[PDB]
This record gives sequence, C-alpha cells and structure tokens, in this order.
Amino acid sequence: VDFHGYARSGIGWTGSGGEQQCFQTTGAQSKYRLGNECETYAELKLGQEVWKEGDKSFYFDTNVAYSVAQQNDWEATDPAFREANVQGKNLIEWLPGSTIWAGKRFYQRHDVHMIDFYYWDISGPGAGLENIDVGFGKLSLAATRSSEAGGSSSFASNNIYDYTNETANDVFDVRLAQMEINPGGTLELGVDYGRANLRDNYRLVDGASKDGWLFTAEHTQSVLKGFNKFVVQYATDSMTSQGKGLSQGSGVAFDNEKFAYNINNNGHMLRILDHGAISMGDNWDMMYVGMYQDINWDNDNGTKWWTVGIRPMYKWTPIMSTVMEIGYDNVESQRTGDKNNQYKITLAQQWQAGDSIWSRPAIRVFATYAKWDEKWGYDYTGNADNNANFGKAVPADFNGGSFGRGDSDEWTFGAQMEIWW
Amino acid sequence: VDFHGYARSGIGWTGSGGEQQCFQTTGAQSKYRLGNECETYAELKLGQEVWKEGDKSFYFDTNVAYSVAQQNDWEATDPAFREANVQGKNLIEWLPGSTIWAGKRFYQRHDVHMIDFYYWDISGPGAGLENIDVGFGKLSLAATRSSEAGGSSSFASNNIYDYTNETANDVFDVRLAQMEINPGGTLELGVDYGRANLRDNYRLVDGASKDGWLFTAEHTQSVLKGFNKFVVQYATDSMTSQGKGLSQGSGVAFDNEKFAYNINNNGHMLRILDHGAISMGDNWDMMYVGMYQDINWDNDNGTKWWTVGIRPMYKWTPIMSTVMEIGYDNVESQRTGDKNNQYKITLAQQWQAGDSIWSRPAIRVFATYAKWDEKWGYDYTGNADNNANFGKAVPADFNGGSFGRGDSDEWTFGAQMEIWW
Amino acid sequence: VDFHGYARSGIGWTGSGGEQQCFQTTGAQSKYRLGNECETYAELKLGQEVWKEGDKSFYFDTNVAYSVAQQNDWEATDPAFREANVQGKNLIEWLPGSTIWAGKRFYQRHDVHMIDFYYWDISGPGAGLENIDVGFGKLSLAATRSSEAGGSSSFASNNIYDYTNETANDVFDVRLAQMEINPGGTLELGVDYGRANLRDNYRLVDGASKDGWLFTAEHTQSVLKGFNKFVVQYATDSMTSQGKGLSQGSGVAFDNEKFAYNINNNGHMLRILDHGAISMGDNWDMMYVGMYQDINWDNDNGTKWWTVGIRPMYKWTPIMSTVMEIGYDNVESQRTGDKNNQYKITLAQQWQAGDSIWSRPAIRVFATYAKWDEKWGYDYTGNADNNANFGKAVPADFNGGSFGRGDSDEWTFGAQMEIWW
Ligand SMILES: OC[C@H]1O[C@@](CO)(O[C@H]2O[C@H](CO)[C@@H](O)[C@H](O)[C@H]2O)[C@@H](O)[C@@H]1O
Ligand SMILES: OC[C@H]1O[C@@](CO)(O[C@H]2O[C@H](CO)[C@@H](O)[C@H](O)[C@H]2O)[C@@H](O)[C@@H]1O
Ligand SMILES: OC[C@H]1O[C@@](CO)(O[C@H]2O[C@H](CO)[C@@H](O)[C@H](O)[C@H]2O)[C@@H](O)[C@@H]1O
Ligand SMILES: [Mg+2]
Ligand SMILES: [Mg+2]
Ligand SMILES: [Mg+2]
Ligand SMILES: [Mg+2]
Repeated sequence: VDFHGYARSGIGWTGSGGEQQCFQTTGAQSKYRLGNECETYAELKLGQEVWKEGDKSFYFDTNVAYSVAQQNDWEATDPAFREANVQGKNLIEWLPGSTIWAGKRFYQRHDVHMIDFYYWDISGPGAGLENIDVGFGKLSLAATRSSEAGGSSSFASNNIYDYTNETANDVFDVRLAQMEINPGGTLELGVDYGRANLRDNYRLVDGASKDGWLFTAEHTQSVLKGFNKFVVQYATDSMTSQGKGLSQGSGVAFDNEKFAYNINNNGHMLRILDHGAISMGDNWDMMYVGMYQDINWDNDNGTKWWTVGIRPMYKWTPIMSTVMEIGYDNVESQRTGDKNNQYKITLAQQWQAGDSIWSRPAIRVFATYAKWDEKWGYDYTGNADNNANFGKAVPADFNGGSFGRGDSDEWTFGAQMEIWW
Repeated sequence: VDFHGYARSGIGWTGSGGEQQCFQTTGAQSKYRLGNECETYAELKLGQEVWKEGDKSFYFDTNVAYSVAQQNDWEATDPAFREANVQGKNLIEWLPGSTIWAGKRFYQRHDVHMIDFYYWDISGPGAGLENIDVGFGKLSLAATRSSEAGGSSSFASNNIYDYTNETANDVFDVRLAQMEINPGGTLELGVDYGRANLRDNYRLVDGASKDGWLFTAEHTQSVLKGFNKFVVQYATDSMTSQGKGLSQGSGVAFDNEKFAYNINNNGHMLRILDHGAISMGDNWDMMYVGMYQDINWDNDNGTKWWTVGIRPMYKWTPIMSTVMEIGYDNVESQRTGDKNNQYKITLAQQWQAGDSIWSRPAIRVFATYAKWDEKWGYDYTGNADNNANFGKAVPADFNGGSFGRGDSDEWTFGAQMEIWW
Repeated sequence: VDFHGYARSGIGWTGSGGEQQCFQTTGAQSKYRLGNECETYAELKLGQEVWKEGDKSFYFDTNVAYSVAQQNDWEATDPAFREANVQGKNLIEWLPGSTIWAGKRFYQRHDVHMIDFYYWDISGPGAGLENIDVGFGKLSLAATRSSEAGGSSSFASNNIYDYTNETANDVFDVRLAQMEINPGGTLELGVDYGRANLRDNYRLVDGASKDGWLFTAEHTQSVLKGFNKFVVQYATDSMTSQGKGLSQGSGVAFDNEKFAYNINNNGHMLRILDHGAISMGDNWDMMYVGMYQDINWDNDNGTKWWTVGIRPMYKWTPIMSTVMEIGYDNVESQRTGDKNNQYKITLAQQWQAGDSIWSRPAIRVFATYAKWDEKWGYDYTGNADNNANFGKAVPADFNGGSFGRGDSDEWTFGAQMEIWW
C-alpha cells in the first residue's frame, strides 16, 4: 500500500489578542500563505499498483481530505472524498506509454505554491486518455464533471427563485505538452470547452452564459537549478467565475436563506502569470510570483487584480533555514473603480527535511505583519430578496455602512508544520 | 498493514440531457448494475494480523465506507464506520480450526454480483463461533444486532405517534455448510430467528409482528469452470421487510416530517433464486441470474417480483473485452394487481486486470438503454398525518396524480471503473 | 506506512430488556469500563518516518477517530480529525535527543486504563520542545490550544446572552520527568498555566475566572513486575472544570436552545490518585485504582468524589483468562450535601494475545451487575432562560420531580473486543 498526501497544522496567536488571524485582500482569489494559514488541512492518500504484467499495469488511488479549525482536540468534520480512480497504463498497443483512466481524480493540476493558487484545475469525476506520444509532444484528452448547486428550472419562468435545480457542467479538455521549443524550455498548450448540460425540458435563466472556453499556454524554462513558468490564459463567459477550467453556465447563486440571485458571468478573463523557484549559490533559494488577472464581466462586477511576492530562503545548515515572505495584492473593483491593497511580511525560522525550498516536511516558527487599505467591499447585507445590491462591489462607506476590511494593521506569530509525502 | 476494499467511480451522460440517470423498477429491490450505477461508492479496509503463535492468530479488521454523488471534486460526506472486529483463530483446542469473533463485521454475506443484491446478510455489531468442524460439514453460530429508528412507546398508547423510541432487533443465526451431497456440489443450510428486543416497560403497537424466522438453503455446483448457485429462502413476519436476515419487529416507519405510520410486516416471503458464472471455451464468460420473490403481507401491500438477466463477456484479448448486460424486471403489486416492468440493455468495451468476468479492476466505456412501463407506484404524497394511503401501492393515475415512472425510454453512456482488492 | 490505533466494539444485552446499558454515577467523571462500554470507538493512525539521516529524523503522524452507537451496520458519523503533526528529532545539536514538534497531537497523556480516565491531558493543536536532557531529568516545554463554544462578547454588556463568541484558551506546559529519587522510583513534576485569550475589544462576563493553574506530581514505582503510580494534582479557577490541563476561562455554557448560563469555575480542585498494575506469581495479574477528587467552587456547585476498584485476572492458559472487575463510586454534591453511590461487578471470560493484563487484542464474554443509590442529580429541565436552577445539583425529589438515577439495580451481558496496536 502506498501512503501519500499533503498536510499542514499549527498554532498561532494574533498580536492584539485571540487566535491567529489570516489576511487576504477583499477581491483577491489567494493570499501569501507563509505564516498566514489558519486551519489544519490534510489529504490522506492510499493507493496500490494492483496488477502488473511486463510494461502493463493498473494503479488504484484514493484521497480523503479533512479541514478543521485547529482550535480543539476533538474536531468532528465531514471529510471530502476527493479521489477514487484507476489508471491503466500501456494497455493500448497502438498508443504506447499512454494511460486510460476513470474515476474522481486530481487531473494534472497547475498551481503556484506560495499563494496556494491553482490556475489550471479541472479535477473531479472524469475519464480520459493521457500521454499519447505524438512525436513532437504528449497529447492528453479528458472529460470531467462539476455541478452548480442550483440554476435550472423545470418549467418556463421569469422568476429567478424557480431556478433551484442543480445544473451539471461538463468540461472537455485537450492538452499538448512537452514541446521542446528552446534549450531547457518546454511549451504546453491547452483548450477547455465547458458547458451547462441541462436535463430534458429544463432551462437556464434568460441571458445565462451557458458555455465558455479557457485557453492556456505555459512555458517552462530550466534556469538556475530550478525553473520559471510563464503562463497566459484567456477565458470566456461560463469559464470566468471559477477561472481554473470548470464551467459555471447557470449564472445563479444562493444567499444563506436560499434566495437565488443573478451572477451572470458573460464577459472574459485574461490572466498573465509568471512564477518559479531558483537557487543562487548553495545558501539561497527563492520562490517568486507576479500575476495580473483581469475579470471583465458584462454586468460590471468583475475585478482587476495584480499580485507580486517573493520568498527567499537562507540556508544556515542543511536542515535549518531562515525564510522570509513578502507579498503584495492590489485589487480594483470594475464596478466602482475603487482599489483594495495589502502588503504582508513574514519572517520564519525553519527546520526542514533536506536543503531545498521545496523540501518537506518543514517545521516553522514565524511572525507575520500585514497592512491593508480597502476602499471597497462586497455587499452581503440583508439577503438577495431584500437587497437589490446583494453581492455587488460597493464603496467602503456605502449608505453609512462599512464594507471591506477598512484601513488597518495586524501582526501574528506561531508555529506550524507542512508536509507532502 | 493489509489494504483491501471495494470501489466504483465514473462519469456519465443521459441521452436526453444532464448527468447519467440510473434505472430501477418501482417495486424491485435491485437493478442491473452494468452501466447503471450513479454514485461513487468506496470501502477502505485496513486490517492486520496482530499476533501469531504457531497455528493460533488474532486478525484485526476495519471498514470505512463513503458514498458520494460524483458530481463535483469536493464532496463532503458522512463516512459509515461499518466494520471493526477481532477474529481469534484456533484458540479453542477442542474445536480445531474454529474462529471466535466480536465487533462490527460483514458476516458471511451472500450476494448476486450483477444486480448488486444481497440475499443473505446479517452484518452488523455481533459476535460468534465460526467454522466448527462437525465432520460432515462446518457449523457456525452468530448473534448480530440491528435497530429500527422508532417503533417503541414507553407508555400504553393507542396513538401510533407515541411509538418513536428506537427498537433494537436481535438475530440468532445458525449455519451448516460445506456438506458434500453430490459430485462437485455443496449444500449450505441456515436458520435465522429475529425479534424486537424491548426495553423494560416499553411496547410495540398492537398487532406488531415482533419476531420472525428466515430459512435458507443454498446449493453450489461446480460447472463449466465456474459455478451455479440455487437458493431457496422462506421468511416470516418481522424478517420479510428487510428480507436478508435482519428483523424489523416494530412495524413502524416515519415520513419526512417524522410522523409515524404502520407498515406491519406480518405475512411471509418466498424467494427462489438461481445465479452463477460460467466459461464457454477461452473467449466467453457469462454471469446470469433468475429470481422469483413473493412478499405476501397480511395488509396486502406486498409485491411479487420476477427478474432475469445475463451478462456475456467476449474476450478479444487477455485484458480487453466486450461486455453486454441484458436485464428484465417485472413487479406486481399485491394490493392492486398492476404490473411494473422494465428491460435494460447495456453494451460496454472493457479493459480489465485478468481474463475473467470476475477480474478487477475494470475500466468500462458503456452505452445503456432502458425501456419501462409502470402501471403502479407508491403514494408518498402529503405526509402520513394528512394521507391515509401514505406508503400504499397505487395505480399510476390514482386520483388524477402520477405514480411510478410512467411509460418511457432513455439511454445513457459514459465511463466507469470498478475494483475490489 | 505505520498503522497504529485503538479500537473497541461489541454487542450487549440488558437483563430487563433491550440493548446493553452502561452505568456511570451521576457526578463522577468516569465509570468502571469492563463490560460497561456502550459504543464502538476507533482511532486509526497512519504515520511514517519520512526522512532520516544518521541520528536525525522527521516523523509524521495522524489520527482519525470514529465513535458510533453499534446498533446497526451502516452507521454514518462525523470522524474527529484529532492528530496531524510532525516530530523533528535530534535536529538541534546543542540539545541532543530533544524533539521539536508542531501540529495536532496527543501530548504525553496520563490515564488510568480501567476507568478510562485521563488526569493529565493537554492534547490539541500545539507546538513544543520535548525531552531536553537536563542531567538529572528530562525537561519538556509545550503550548497547546483549546476553545470554549461561547463566552466572549464584542461589546460591553451585563446580559449573559451576549457572550456567544468562541473564546480561545491557551495552556503553557512545563514538565520535568525521569528524576531518579529512589530505587526503582521516578518522579515527574509539571506546571500548567492556562488562560482565556480574548480578541481585541472582546470581554468575559463580570467575575469570569479567566485563567488558572494546574500543578502535577507523579511518582512511578517499579513493583511486582508492574508499577504503581501515585499522583497529586492541584488546580485553580479556569483549570478546574475540565480538570486535565485545559483552561475554560469564560465560565459560560449553553443549553440546547443556545441560551447562555453561568458556570463560573472560580475555586480549586485537589486530586489524589494512586493506580497501578501488578503480577502475583505466574497466574495472577491485577489492576487497581483509588482516587479522591474534590472540586470546590465559589458558587457551591462542585463535587467531592471518591472511587476505588480492582481488576484481578486469573490466567488459566497463556491466552485464556478469567477477568473480574469490581468498582465503587461515591459522589457528594457540594451544593446539597447529598451523596450518590454505585458499585459495579463484572465477570468476564477472555481470550487475549499474550499473558498480561495489558495484552491486546482481547475478546471478552461478560456479565455485569450494577447497583446504585442516587440522592441527587443536576437540574436540566426547561432551559437556562426559564429555569434559574439550570445546571445546579438538586435533591432527587426536588419540587416533585425526579433527578439522578434513583435507587435501583441492573445486569448486562455480551461480548466485546478491545485492541491497541
Ligand atoms: O484542487 C485544488 C483546490 O482544492 C482546494 C479545496 O477545494 O484546496 C485544498 O486542497 C489543495 C490540495 O488539493 C490545497 O492546496 C489547499 O490548501 C486546500 O485548501 C481549493 O482551495 C483549491 O483550488
Ligand atoms: O452489506 C451489503 C449492503 O450494503 C449496502 C449499503 O447499505 O450496499 C453498499 O455496500 C455494498 C458492499 O458492502 C455494495 O455492494 C453496494 O454497491 C453499496 O451500495 C446495501 O445496499 C447492501 O444490501
Ligand atoms: O484524550 C483523551 C480524551 O479523548 C476522549 C474523547 O474526547 O476519549 C476517547 O479517546 C480516548 C483515546 O484517545 C479513549 O480512551 C476513550 O475511550 C474515547 O472515548 C475523552 O473522553 C478522553 O478524556
Ligand atoms: Mg471612493
Ligand atoms: Mg390499471
Ligand atoms: Mg455531518
Ligand atoms: Mg436529602
């Protein structure tokens, strides 16, 4: 039995009092994670190669995930059963090296570690034919499923409160990877087509996006004992709200009282991203990100987000290091033109298993400082039935209220482990 | 650590739109499973032989089961903790080869794979003394527990709404197996006695079945590189509603609003079943079932169910096959005499680990067609307080309503893995 | 992968009817467990040494716990994710042999097996530096976290119903162990300081304990092939309600309707405990406890509890034994001066893996008799809003009601396994 997974767990304090607090910019889809993670999260994977004859094999893999508040010993939770799939490798003679698979799977996910941000993730229930050797690269085909909680009506209606039936969304994914385009440099291209897939006689609200595309281009360059990844993605309509390869064609969301409201996602997203991790000598490693993400919707409630950060690591010893993370977010509301910004600074002393910035496990002792200035926020007051602005970006002081996190400061400290195995 | 279990997971589409739909006859207790399974289901077993001295050993076994809708990646659920037991083998010198056990256990279950139907299952919390060598066969004794959600009142009452206290049911099970009765043929006999087991001063509703028996006879014949099982079972009163060896003596059920209603199970069940799996040459395997099950209740709301189906497999290659499944159900309401029927046809291309129809894992690509014609259904409209017919079989058009699945067609397709290890 | 854990599971009957019932004295914090455990409880631990170079290593450990009613096969539950931590051993050159750790962990827990009673348990999310070699002993430092469900208000208020915000409690723990003080005798000393840790501008109710101390002294003596532990603990204010090393500074509790009520824990607790397990020849083992615990609160609602019990084991054979357990509880309400008492007698035939009273797994067949006489109980009628006495000790016949378990008898029997591996 193969035992693999991911986990993080710790204990933290907020400088002004109480348990650790974590700092994310209103409107940003990520935060700089170092010394800024407020939950115990674990994935326990049990897998096995259950049959092997020569070059041919079947591999079975599972994944059970737990997320708890880490404020107590006994923390009862609903585990998420995320993966259960079988991979059949080298079973098709005319397509040597290629894998056939079906089941729930984390399918070739692309992320930026330091902000824990997945930018290409179509994971879910699915099936496909992977790694077809096409001479100048590897071709992979897959179909995966996601579902919105409501969005569909069984009868013709102009009332959005009738659109409460779950709507399956399908994604069809084609990727062509490992194209050697320059010395030490590979290129990967992907296309995703996603669409709401309605039951017979069901309908989406008038104007629903329904379907959409996501186009990806990723260049990977071997540099300074590490790598650089330069990414450009462009998404359309139904693919803009999740933004990582899953479709949300219904354009319907629900408040806490189960009232439906319209979040039409017609429009486009442009994401330009560069990240990597490099070594400078034998004492220094560094991770870095810079990203510009523009989500432009027809309803005007999109966002324009810039991020940049660095995470240098100084190795005193093969297992002991000093790690620092500096991260900056700036988010502009499309609706109001206001801007939200934050800069976060973390200092950590770390013991890790190996001398790389990728080495895990790691035990950290840290101190974090964040300073933010938010001039807008989302209006989630009342409910969607009472409030016509429910879910719209709004200036910080709209109607005498307070929206967004204001203009303030805070520091946290504590200890944490992180591991993948 | 031994890692074992069962899992199935896939992605599917309904021809008229939306996610895969699965087809079961109203009134039947099973469906033809090939290309007709609409959830991700997994049992993860971790066990260990924790002590061994010579012939003597203790084995520890567990089982955590997950069932999710396979419509999304993150699917939070309540896992069922189904097994946790210790088996002590060869500990009693005067009963060589026998096992003593206690804990929650899947105890000698008998099922028909292709319709995923358990016909002899008393699994639950329990204890027993298994495999006593009695010369001409093996004798096993066990006691297991189940519990109805309500059914018991703490005081004398004529109001069925007072019978809301959980009622434990005990089953006492004696089996005599492995009797060689003919060349290549074994016989197994079993008796189950089950009864509601009331707390001091609690009561069942007047007329409650209370207790009941289940008698089983199974003949196993080695034929054509596989087997044939011919089964006859007869159950009485409290053993008829579950019908696999667990008792439900209280005869009380609850609607969604927690209103109690009477489902007295006085009466009998006769089940005549034949199933097996045979090989025809080196290229053909086949599974087959035929069953007749008559549940005759004093209240007239029983059923009379006929099933038959076959699942031939053509082996093109040692790992690649074409599998087809054809299944037919016919259910007659005891109450009205109407009939519900369905025929399902599935075609699949499959890659599996081995050249048997029992070989797992298996990756399937399938297409399923079902056609049904239902003239009756159960009335679950209103609640048990408003509706005197709550839970009764009822003609399809009763009182201008629509009951059962009507007279229609549908086709589905998709991909799926199944594995036991 | 290392597979470790704890589990118990069985089936039982109550002499007067229905499923097994378990017997605990009102006011006691424990019960004599043999033949007196009414649930299936399991901890499944998966761990791994993920990196090792010479003397240095990192160990990763997890723990998922399940507790179900063992009344049915399919028992869906919320597993508790109790442990997820990394232990870095021998990483600090100037502190040889010491371990640095962070994550959720069962930290050096001290319990009395036979009454399943933890007397020193600060487990939870935490971090620390363990086993510092200090010449004449081992020094350990740790900080762990716990949280009360409510207790904090965001604004100044005299209304206890406003104090509904969770309040983090921190515990700082220092232990000095393994001091050889006499031949075959070790001494361990510990100090815990715990305090409610309020968010900025939040408050506790007027008079809240807020913080407190727990002082522990444990002497361990090697005797008669086993051991004797003699324990003295003294706790103050916020450390008295949980009583094992976790703080509950807020002094606020909630009824079932979410009404807050005051359980101020100002006062002190004195615990004097002696327990051990000894061998008498080759045929006899015995576990025993004696404890006096006095919880003296300023509000008068504390308790004074005496327990004593013994568990002799007669070994007929290396794997087969006859086990008996006799246990007595006596609890006096501080408020009324009434006394609750119970004596429990259990007889079991057992098969176990090894010839010790500590050997597991064990398969038991038992009969239990309990006789109790309770002259007081806690008033949990109405809710905290209607009832001024909510939660107070009260004479058995207070206001014509019935409080406590009365004056009665009962016997149970069944089978059970228990294992740790
Ligand atoms: O698939 C990535 C996706 O998973 C989520 C949970 O829905 O994040 C969790 O899982 C990740 C590993 O699979 C971790 O990186 C992350 O810390 C954890 O919360 C989404 O947030 C993420 O986009
Ligand atoms: O004990 C069989 C019994 O389990 C149920 C769930 O209550 O079926 C689940 O478990 C079986 C394996 O233990 C699978 O065959 C089945 O697919 C799964 O749903 C009952 O349906 C069944 O009678
Ligand atoms: O840490 C001990 C603490 O855990 C509890 C559950 O909250 O007990 C459970 O876990 C123990 C093992 O970790 C078992 O000994 C016990 O039987 C089980 O209920 C608390 O009751 C106990 O104080
Ligand atoms: Mg402005
Ligand atoms: Mg008719
Ligand atoms: Mg739940
Ligand atoms: Mg009195």
